[PDB]
Amino acid sequence: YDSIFRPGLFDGQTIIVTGGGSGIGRCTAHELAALGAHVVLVGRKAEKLEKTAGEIVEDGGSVSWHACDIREEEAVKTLVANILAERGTIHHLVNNAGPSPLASISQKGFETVLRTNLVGGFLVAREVFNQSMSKTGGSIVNMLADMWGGMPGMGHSGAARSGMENFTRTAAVEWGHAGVRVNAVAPGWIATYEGAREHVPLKRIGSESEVAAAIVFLLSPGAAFVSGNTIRIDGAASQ
Amino acid sequence: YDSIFRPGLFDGQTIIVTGGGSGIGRCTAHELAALGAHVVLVGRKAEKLEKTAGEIVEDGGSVSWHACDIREEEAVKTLVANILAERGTIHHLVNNAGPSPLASISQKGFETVLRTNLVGGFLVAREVFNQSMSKTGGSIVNMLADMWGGMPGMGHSGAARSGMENFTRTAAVEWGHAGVRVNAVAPGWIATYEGAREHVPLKRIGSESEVAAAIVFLLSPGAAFVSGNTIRIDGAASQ
Amino acid sequence: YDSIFRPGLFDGQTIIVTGGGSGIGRCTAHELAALGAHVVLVGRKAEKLEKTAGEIVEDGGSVSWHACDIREEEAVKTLVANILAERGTIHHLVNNAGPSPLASISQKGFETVLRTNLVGGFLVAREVFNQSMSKTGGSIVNMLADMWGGMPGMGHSGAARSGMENFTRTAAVEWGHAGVRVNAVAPGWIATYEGAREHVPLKRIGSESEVAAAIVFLLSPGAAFVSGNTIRIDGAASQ
Amino acid sequence: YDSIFRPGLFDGQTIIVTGGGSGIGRCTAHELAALGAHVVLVGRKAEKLEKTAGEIVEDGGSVSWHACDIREEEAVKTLVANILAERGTIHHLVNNAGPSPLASISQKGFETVLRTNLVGGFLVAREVFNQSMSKTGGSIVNMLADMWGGMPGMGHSGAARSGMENFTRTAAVEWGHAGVRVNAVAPGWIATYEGAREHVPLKRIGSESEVAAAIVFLLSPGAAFVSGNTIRIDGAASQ
Repeated sequence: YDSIFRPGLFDGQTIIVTGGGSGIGRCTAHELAALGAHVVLVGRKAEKLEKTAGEIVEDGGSVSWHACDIREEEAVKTLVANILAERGTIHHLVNNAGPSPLASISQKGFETVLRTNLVGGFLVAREVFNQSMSKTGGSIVNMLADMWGGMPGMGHSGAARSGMENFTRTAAVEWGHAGVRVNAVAPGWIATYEGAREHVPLKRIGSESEVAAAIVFLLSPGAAFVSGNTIRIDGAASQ
Repeated sequence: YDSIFRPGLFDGQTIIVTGGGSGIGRCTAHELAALGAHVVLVGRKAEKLEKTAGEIVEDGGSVSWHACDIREEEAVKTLVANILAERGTIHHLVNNAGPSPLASISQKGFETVLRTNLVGGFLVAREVFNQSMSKTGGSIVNMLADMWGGMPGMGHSGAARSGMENFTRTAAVEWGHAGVRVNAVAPGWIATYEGAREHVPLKRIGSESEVAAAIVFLLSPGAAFVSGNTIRIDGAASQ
Repeated sequence: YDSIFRPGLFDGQTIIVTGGGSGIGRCTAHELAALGAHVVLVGRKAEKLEKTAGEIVEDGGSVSWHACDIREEEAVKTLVANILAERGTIHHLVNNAGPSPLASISQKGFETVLRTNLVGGFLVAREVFNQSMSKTGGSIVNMLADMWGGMPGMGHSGAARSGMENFTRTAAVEWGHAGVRVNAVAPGWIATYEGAREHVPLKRIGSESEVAAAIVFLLSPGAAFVSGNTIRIDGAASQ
Repeated sequence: YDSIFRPGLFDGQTIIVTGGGSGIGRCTAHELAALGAHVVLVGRKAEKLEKTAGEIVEDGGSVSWHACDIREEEAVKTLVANILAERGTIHHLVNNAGPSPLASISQKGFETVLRTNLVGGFLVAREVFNQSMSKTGGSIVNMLADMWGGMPGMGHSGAARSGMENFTRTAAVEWGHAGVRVNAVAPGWIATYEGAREHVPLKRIGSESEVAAAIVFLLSPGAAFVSGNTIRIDGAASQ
């Protein structure tokens, strides 16, 4: 990985990446493993966790994976316990896991998205805090989205990610005493930096690497006084 | 009611007030009925809907009430249908219906609050739009809360009301073509205007009347170009 | 004036309206005078202050006017003194007074707009507070603009009005102990409520009356616990 | 400098750092020079530009300095011209340059702070864009402050930095077509990462290094799709 960060920046650290088997989660896992982290991939599909862990191992990285539906509280409790039994500590967590007009969204559709894009990340963060981070300090990055003026055509995802942005701030306040930082990233339209439509002022679509580098920055010692903060990665499309 | 608004401002209009049997909902219902509206009180408890409808009738107002759990989609669909069969049109909707450290909030606790403080209001607004307002225009006001920097000690309510603030914006955008305005109010600490702790710059607690007047303003013709907007009623405590 | 507010709502009150001789200032002055206020029009041009005061007098209202460049501190100090000598108290203040790519804005152009759209309103508010409102309580409404995601094509006005929005919050905090509320209105594109382009979700341009009613609401007893708050009047165009 | 970024990340690049002779500007200049940048220090005092350039040269870095009052437009025009004659290109710009109750702030006091904390940075950015960056692309980082809910006790600085935050967004939109990113950092209370009061949830004061790393991140290829974005560095104190 052609990272902007110095080699070995995350040597020896255990970092959970939910949704780690695909997309931005997979890109971020790869960059963190290239920087020396032991990445713990979490996701619903064991098959793409396996394949992405396969890539990371071939590329010389250190990785483990767990198949888990993080939308279920008992599963998350056991997941975090199983990770701690294997690793001893969790240094960081990346909550990466997660279209219709409002008039067409059903109660079940709205609630499924809340569980996927808000409740799941809340449960992983709560258990990571309760079981480990409340004792050690650490940092958490939540995946959001460009919902700042609402999210037309995706109102249920906007409400969920707005909820997750609020949780980010609340947790930054409530958990700061334990040395725990909680931040977020809000990518815009993601497919010219590649370490791995025209209503964008920069006039291009972003890359997975362009989201991962912001996530990695927020986990790094350089972000040690950054908490409660969302980095938008949208080419200024939200402005 | 000693309202700041002119008599008869809402003559002949049907206005749904969820959570209408108590607190801010009851205060707002009273002011709207004093201004000539036919207020339709909706709530889980028939007993306090009955008693508040009793007060409004004695005070010379026009009112109906329906006991309904608005957290259930089929019930809401029938509720709105039953209101339209009785009234013909719904001119406005007030979504008024709705403590623990984050570490202690369970999945069921978090999800119950999302359903109460986000999903319920979404369902009433969606059905009011789908069954009537999409054809006539109208306005909707959602109850929020002071969650702007998160809501420590009430993280689940903050995430829910942040979600409801996002829905307010999304619905203002998606439904504006139908002549539908969607706005919100975010009260701070509510118990010197009474038409019916010291970290507040105004150095007092707010009143129910001080929230109702903002809700009524947003339903009025004076707010005809106000949409997607949240009025904070918190004595500047959020600043 | 066909106001949504009850007759006599501002009986006996002295209200300063800067920029009161034209546009939104003139509309707001007319509505406040129709509600019984003694409106004090302030502006650079005596001729349009005279003509608007003429209209208000013919329409049966109470009004005085002062020609003053509020961008000059000594003039403002004497202005407020002269108003207090005539009226005894100032109950409310409406700061209403106030295109180029950024690359073309000169230092003098940028600074002229800061003085017009930020410094002037700061000086009037400061003197109104220092000379009277700090002793009596009262409320202030500042005119802003739709600058929430910046103000492309009008970057100097956006920076000025963002500065004025910040002042609104700071003053709400610093002056709340004196019973002084400080709020703002941010109109969007202003030319269906008329008490006196298609990237708008409501699909129309706003009216002067649709801004004035929000200003009047913020001065009213109904807004007694509203401070530090900006009402956007933009048809949801900012969302 | 013990930077989190890989050696040579800014090899061969010319980066202007206003206010570069002291504080956060000096810390950021040192980190960028340690990463291979040619840092151009700009400030009012030649003596502390000289001394900080002395440190950077001793530490093995590449640096030039110009004494300039950036609050004056003609001086800035010549400054940028002189830098381009020496360097050929400007790859990045760090606008780092920049207490009283509102009631006590005079027109001259308010205006001096606007010129220092808003106009100066606008002029440097405008000329850097007009003379060079509009042709090459590049990125700009503006120093702000924690003014999100106003800035009590520092109302003039809050209005100025809110104005500068607005300019950041406007410039990100207007200049994005040229490949120019414009971002900001908003430090909170700055004096546990040191690469070079108790109302903070993290329960400590931040360091200069903890601001510089965020600035450096925003200039880096990792931030290539980040524009119009402010990183708060305040230990979650603003939440």
